[PDB]
Amino acid sequence: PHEVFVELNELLLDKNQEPQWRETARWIKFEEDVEEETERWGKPHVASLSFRSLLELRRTLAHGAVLLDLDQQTLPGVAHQVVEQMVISDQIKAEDRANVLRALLLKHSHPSDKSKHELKLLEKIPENAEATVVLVGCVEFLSRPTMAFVRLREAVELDAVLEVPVPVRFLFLLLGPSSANMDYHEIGRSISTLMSDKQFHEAAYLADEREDLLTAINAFLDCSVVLPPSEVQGEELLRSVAHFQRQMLKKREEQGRDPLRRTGRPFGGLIRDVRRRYPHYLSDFRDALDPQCLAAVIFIYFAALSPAITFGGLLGEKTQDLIGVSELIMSTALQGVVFCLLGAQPLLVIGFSGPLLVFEEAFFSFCSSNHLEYLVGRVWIGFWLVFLALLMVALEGSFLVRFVSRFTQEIFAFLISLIFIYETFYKLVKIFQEHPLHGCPRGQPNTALLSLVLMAGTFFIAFFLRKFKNSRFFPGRIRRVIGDFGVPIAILIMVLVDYSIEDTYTQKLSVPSGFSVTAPEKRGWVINPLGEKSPFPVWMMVASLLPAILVFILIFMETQITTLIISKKERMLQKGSGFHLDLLLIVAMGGICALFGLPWLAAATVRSVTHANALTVMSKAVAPGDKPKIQEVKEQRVTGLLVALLVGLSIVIGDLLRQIPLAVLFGIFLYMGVTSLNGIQFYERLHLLLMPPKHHPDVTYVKKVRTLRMHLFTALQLLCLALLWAVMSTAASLAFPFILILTVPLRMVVLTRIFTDREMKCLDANEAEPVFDEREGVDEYNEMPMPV
Amino acid sequence: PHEVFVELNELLLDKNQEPQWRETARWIKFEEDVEEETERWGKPHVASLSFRSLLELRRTLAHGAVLLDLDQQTLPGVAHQVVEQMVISDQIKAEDRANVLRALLLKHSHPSDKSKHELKLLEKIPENAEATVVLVGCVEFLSRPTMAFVRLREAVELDAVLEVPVPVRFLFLLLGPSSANMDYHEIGRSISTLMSDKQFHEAAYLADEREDLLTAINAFLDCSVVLPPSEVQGEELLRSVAHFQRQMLKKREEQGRDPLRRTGRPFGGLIRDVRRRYPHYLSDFRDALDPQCLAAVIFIYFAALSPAITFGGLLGEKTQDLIGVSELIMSTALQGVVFCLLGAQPLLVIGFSGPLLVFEEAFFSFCSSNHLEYLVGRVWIGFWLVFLALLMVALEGSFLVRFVSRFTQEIFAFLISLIFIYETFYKLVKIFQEHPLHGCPRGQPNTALLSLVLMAGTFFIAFFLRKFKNSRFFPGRIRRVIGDFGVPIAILIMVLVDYSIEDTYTQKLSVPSGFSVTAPEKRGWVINPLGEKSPFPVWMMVASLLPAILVFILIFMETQITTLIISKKERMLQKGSGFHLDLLLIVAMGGICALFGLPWLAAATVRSVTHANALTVMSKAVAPGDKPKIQEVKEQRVTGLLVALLVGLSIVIGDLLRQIPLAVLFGIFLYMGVTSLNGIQFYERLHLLLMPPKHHPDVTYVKKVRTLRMHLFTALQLLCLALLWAVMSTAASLAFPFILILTVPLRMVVLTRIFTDREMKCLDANEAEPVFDEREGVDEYNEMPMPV
Ligand SMILES: CC(C)CCC[C@@H](C)[C@H]1CC[C@H]2[C@@H]3CC=C4C[C@@H](OC(=O)CCC(=O)O)CC[C@]4(C)[C@H]3CC[C@]12C
Ligand SMILES: CC(C)CCC[C@H](C)[C@H]1CC[C@H]2[C@@H]3CC=C4C[C@@H](OC(=O)CCC(=O)O)CC[C@]4(C)[C@H]3CC[C@]12C
Repeated sequence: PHEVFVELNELLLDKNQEPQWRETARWIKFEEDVEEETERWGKPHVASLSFRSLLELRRTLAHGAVLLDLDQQTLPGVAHQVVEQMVISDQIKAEDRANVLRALLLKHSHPSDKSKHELKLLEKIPENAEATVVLVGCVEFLSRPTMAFVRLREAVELDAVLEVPVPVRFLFLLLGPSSANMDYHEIGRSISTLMSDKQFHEAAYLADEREDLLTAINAFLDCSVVLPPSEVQGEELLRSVAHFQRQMLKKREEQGRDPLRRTGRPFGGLIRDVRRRYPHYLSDFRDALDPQCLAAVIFIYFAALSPAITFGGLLGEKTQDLIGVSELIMSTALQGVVFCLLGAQPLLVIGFSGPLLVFEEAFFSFCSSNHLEYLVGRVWIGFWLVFLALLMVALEGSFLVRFVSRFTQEIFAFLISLIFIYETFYKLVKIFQEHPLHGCPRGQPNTALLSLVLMAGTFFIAFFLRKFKNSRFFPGRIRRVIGDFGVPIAILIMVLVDYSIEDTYTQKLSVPSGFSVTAPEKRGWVINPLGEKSPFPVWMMVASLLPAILVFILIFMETQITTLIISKKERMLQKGSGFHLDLLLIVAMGGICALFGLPWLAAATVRSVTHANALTVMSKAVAPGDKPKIQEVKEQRVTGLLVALLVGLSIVIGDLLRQIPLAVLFGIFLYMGVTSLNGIQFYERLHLLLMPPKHHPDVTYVKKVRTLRMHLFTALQLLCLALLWAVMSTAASLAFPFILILTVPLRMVVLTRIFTDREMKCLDANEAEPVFDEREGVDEYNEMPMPV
Repeated sequence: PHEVFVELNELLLDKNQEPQWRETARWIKFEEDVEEETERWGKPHVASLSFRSLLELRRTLAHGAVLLDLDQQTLPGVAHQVVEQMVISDQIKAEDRANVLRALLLKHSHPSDKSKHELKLLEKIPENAEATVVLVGCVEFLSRPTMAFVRLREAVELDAVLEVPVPVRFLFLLLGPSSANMDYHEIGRSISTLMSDKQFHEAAYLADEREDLLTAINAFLDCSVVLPPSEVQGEELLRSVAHFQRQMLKKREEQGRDPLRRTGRPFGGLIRDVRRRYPHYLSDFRDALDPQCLAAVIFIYFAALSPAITFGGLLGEKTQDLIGVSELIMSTALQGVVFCLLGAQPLLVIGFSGPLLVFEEAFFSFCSSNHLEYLVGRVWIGFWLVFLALLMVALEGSFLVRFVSRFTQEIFAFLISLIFIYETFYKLVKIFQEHPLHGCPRGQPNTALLSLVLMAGTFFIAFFLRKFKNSRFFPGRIRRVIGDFGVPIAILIMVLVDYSIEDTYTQKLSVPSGFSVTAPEKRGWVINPLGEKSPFPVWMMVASLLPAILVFILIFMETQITTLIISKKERMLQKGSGFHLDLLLIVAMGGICALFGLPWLAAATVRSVTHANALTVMSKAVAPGDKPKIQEVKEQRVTGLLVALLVGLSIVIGDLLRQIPLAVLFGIFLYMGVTSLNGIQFYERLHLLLMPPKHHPDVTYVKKVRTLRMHLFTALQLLCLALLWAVMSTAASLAFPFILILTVPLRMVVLTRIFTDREMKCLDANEAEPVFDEREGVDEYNEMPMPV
């Protein structure tokens, strides 16, 4: 029951008319061929063998000779008995035992002639494999085609017939005249393909007579897919063959033969998730003495720093510099270090996200209308956030995440992706109104156009760099560690270009001097929970619970959707998850930090996935032509600590971060908003609405359902999204999480009556397939339908 | 020997337990299947049938019933004789003769209900094509599978068994118990696949016994491709299956068994070419009473007007407005009408090209350093151009274009594409030089940035519109009628945007009032050949012959390559073309027209291709899943006349063409320069220089030759091109056609010394395949490896 490595040699004349047995083909899992003109290995492909060759092979084995359990060690030894019983049993007479043996004892030459190629090829083969050599050639001095099949009792390594030092178990030799109308190369290919299949060598092991070999051939024949003699003209061999083979194999085989579990005990989830990860604590600070962690932490720093200033500049601009970029950087370091040192899932990198920014900008306007302080409302919301977190954990309410399906996960992403574009365009339109474009700090000549030029330049540089990265010019291993390295290059290029111009004016960032708040005139370091400049109304210390529920829903969804995808069965995450502990450590820490005037934090979905797949290592011992598979993921909690410490220390360069114009940030904002739309199964279903049915794709949600019903589903999704967007534009904009949570009952009740269970299974398919920066045009953005 | 259309019915129970023989599959050339859940036709695919079904079919054909040469015209009668010979031939014993007859005379239900679907289907089916039906079913009261095969003596329609009104010749029916472990649907598919092959029905027509049918099956089996029972990954089939199929077919087939010619008569080319096109003169003006021509005229007018102003603007700008856009517009119409009235190939759209502009630019600087006059030099060059034209045709030599291969046909295009980009970037640098970007005609504030914005916007709009046009959102018939329709929209958008902003200054086109020269202060309407202001030197009377030779080489190459490519064999261009009446007409007209201070004209190869493939109509009677083929090309000489007349009359819109900013023209210039690089074989070979060999494509010039050899070929091309670029930048810039005519012998001599005859058949591949706006990302720019 071993693995078989097959090699097909041939007897072809050299440049100096030397017989010189030469290697022709090599089978491990799929066939590889050698071209005569370029003498290099080709790409692997499925071995498509003819039928007359199979018929000829079955016919000629009737008169062949078999040597089962042969006790020799060397090729000269085995050849003597082979030719002896060859002559004994009819084929080739006694007047030929001088030249047939001459052909067997010859020199074998390979094209790639402790080395490099040999070591690589041996690595490709499984560790414990047996080898087989098939020798076919045309000989002029024979009469009829003769065959000999042998099986050595003990696996013995030969001298030079093979390509790598692997012992042989079978040897198949075929010699015959060229007068007979037979293709010997095709017969050799057919017998190699037969020997390279499981059910044939598994019977050759147990074979003891020609009858067993004939039965094995017959049983192999009645499992194949015969193609007609019709010329193929393109993609015809993609609809039938694969699905037909899979269906036939399934039919032949069929007829042939929980962390999210309620326990009824208060605070049981915390105990269950702390009794697993913490025992393996010393294994988290010692399994990171490898170069891959050092390589990763360099590029994770940029990926964690770029959103820190992009989301901080807008927050500082909108809130009149009440919460600027300094607080966002300082808040990430304090919570990140605590989460890395004390958390259960250290692969999560926490940071400010999109929906939190939208909620903050919606809440800021609500306080301004009612003439209330903004910092104290946040701290009073923060206190109620801890109570809900403790209540939810004690009752083990984290199992509700199973009820959030793909129907809700994409409307949210589409909304958050439209918000960014609207914000960017509105900001541009406003800049074009502050400074009119008339002739010869308002009323400046070249501020209206310079901002547009910078925004377009940074957006297009980032877009084209992203397009270039996902191409054939980058190897898979270098494409996986590099976590979207286009933004740090576009920002640097635009800053360098803007630095050269020293005559015009443009708005810059608001980084302060030293360790101090961005606006050391309106607030201090601690926020008084009773009132800073005027008493806080007593009636909103109990009425602030309502926004607390909405922000808790947002944080809970954003944190629990990410953790499910990170910890799957396809990814080799072995130690343990943190479903219950992570929520507590993320909601309590943010509620505490809300006192010192710092924003809340979330799971940082895309950054989390990039960090998750930047530490993985892929298997190297895989057969060529097969899809790559994951081997193991390095689990440690020292790279997150280093990233958090570097982000925190990145505040000491405030003399450099002050030179960044406030237009490159909006260009990056628009770029992220545009690129977040990839991977959601709503955008392409909307694209399909503008195509003829003949051009529709071959995805799983078009073949199994009718077109009109799919269009109806898309129309319902559009109606829900439009209703929610219309609600958001009003003065009750502080309610959209409630509408987002009022769409799960709409799917469990209303949407179940219209559609059949089959269409719900086909369309609402929350299954997902992991990506590892393979193929073309697929990156970490395609993994999750959740926005950035 | 006719075509056969077969359909596979299958007895499947209805909703209310009704037998209702139902249609399951339909073969014309490739199989089409009906989906069970959505009951709609799927995409065509190759019929990949199993092997056990074939074996069972061969086994059960041994004791079947063959009603050869039946003489009935109704289904009840043929069913009566079928059941009669079944009960006679020991298939149904004694008690089942009416229940079986009950199943045969039932109602057939097709999944498609003077109509629409069958009118559409009748076109795809060949004209004199016979039809046949195969009926299979899993019934209980048989106790043993029974078969009947018939051949009606005369083709007779059989009411509603078929979905289209086409007579039937055969009908194959199979009934058997479900307790037999036979997949009846698979057997029906297999028998349909055999019946759809030429060598099987061509032997069933003249068969006389079941032995002939068995022999036909056996001969069909020994032509197929057997696939092993191994899972496919999607790409493993493309490498093997098609090539193996082709080689096996070639082996089986083997086992089974000038307009360019000098005569010796002076002016013989004109005599030979007049007697072919002029007899078919009245048909030219009568084969144009079709609705295609209106859309052709309008879209070709839009596609031919844009190059007139784009090339006219730069020529007017950088020649001190000696010749501008008005002269270019008047020159195109004056010669276009003459060529469309007296020409031999009226599909050529003559107009100003790139290389002519480059040569004019180089020549203008040469006359500004020797203190000569630019206009009179041109007219003295023009006189020598006619003499060379008359000498080159009387001594017939319009055959050296066969010696201009693809080696020297791509350096030219890449050179032009680099020249365009360099020109645009130099213009941008200069326009920034005149207007500095400091704070608060020269020195204007907003001219430096507005020009950049206008240049970038139009280029990006055109690029993205071209990318969108070649997607799957557009059908194959609307994509051919419209040419490059992104420029006429980008120009309009960027003119409308600039029109609103009226607070600043920017350079605009210089269009004069009425029919007058663009500079009515330094030149008139007729150029004096002896001198306008100062006497012209006499030593330039004969020293002007060399530039005449150079421009003659340029014009000859540009016209002859286009003439060769258009008049191919794949394109069904009837009547005849002319290689001798075109060159003489074009060169003589240009030489005479240079007297009045107007530029020369060329073939305008991309416009010629767009004109050629906009009048073509593709056949509709083609089997689904096959490559489209050309029915005919409408040949007429009234659309070119209309286009030329419209272009000429477009001069009265001088009050609107004066509002176009000059930066949009440079944006379009850069767009054309960038987009002209598609299709040249040198560019992808340059791309391959920076890619690992494992990711190399499967094109014909990588498999058959080694990597280092193609790298050396590309290095030699780069060396020659760099030498030509270096010599083009000196004070002798008007000598690069000499460099090209020198590098032509270089290919032959050196590359046959070095690279051997085998590789100089795939590296220097002049084959080229026609494009008809099919596939994805392929347009008229890929057809022609020449500049715009
Ligand atoms: C790209 C976006 C921003 C454009 C605006 C939204 C559309 C995609 C909306 C516009 C009107 C909608 C349509 C209105 C009516 C219908 C009926 C729906 O089917 C039925 O109502 C009954 C048919 C059945 O049940 O099978 C088919 C979808 C469709 C075309 C809807 C699909 C979604 C549409 C096209
Ligand atoms: C726009 C850029 C890409 C221009 C420059 C392209 C590459 C930098 C060029 C520079 C010089 C070139 C090289 C010049 C000489 C050779 C010989 C070629 O070798 C042979 O094939 C000789 C041996 C043989 O007989 O096969 C090896 C490629 C190489 C290094 C060439 C590969 C391409 C190179 C490195």
